Amino acid sequence: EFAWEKQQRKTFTAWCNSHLRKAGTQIENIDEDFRDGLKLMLLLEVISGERLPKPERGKMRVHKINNVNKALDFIASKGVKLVSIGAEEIVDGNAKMTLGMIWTIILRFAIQDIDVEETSAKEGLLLWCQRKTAPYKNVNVQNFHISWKDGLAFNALIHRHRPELIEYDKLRKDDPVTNLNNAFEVAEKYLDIPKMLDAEDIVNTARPDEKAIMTYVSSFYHAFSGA
Repeated sequence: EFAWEKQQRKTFTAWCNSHLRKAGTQIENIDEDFRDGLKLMLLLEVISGERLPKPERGKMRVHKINNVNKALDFIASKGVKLVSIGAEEIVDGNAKMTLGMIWTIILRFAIQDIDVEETSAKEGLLLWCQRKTAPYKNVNVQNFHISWKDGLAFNALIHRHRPELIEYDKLRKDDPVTNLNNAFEVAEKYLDIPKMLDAEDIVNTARPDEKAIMTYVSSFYHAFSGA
């Protein structure tokens, strides 16, 4: 397992759980817990607000294949042409394909419909970050990786919306673990955004995984898009 794979596994698991809690469940092991399709279908129902077809609960491989195909068909119905994702391989436990499928879902259901100043999707999310953090001279959001490493950008995004929650000028660029954990804990407690990044992974990786950071940042957007 490379650095990127570990980061995606942890962050995508946490994101899935932030939704599955609304249906009274959770996953633990992303490599195993979508193989029968049941929680994959439930995830899709939660994030879309829509009902999918009845699943098969019989536990034979055919049932699992049929469930995963219901999930994939639903994704396709939202205008996604799936590439390199197949039900048999999901059921049989292809770890990289499973991460790619969950990223496809995050991108479609959390990022694509973002619209900021006539700019859509990941580009619109980045523009929003840049606009909201513009006042903060010790922040420079240029990307969804290195720009987030020192923790100041996460704190600034919160402070811009909820300044009473962040003592921004007390934050030190040279204390990234403190900064990251501060933002993560404030978001968990006051914004009901579960923690999806580990501070240690962020400071230790030269270029943090941009899919993991986008996943987490997109939850801030949704917490704050009605401001």
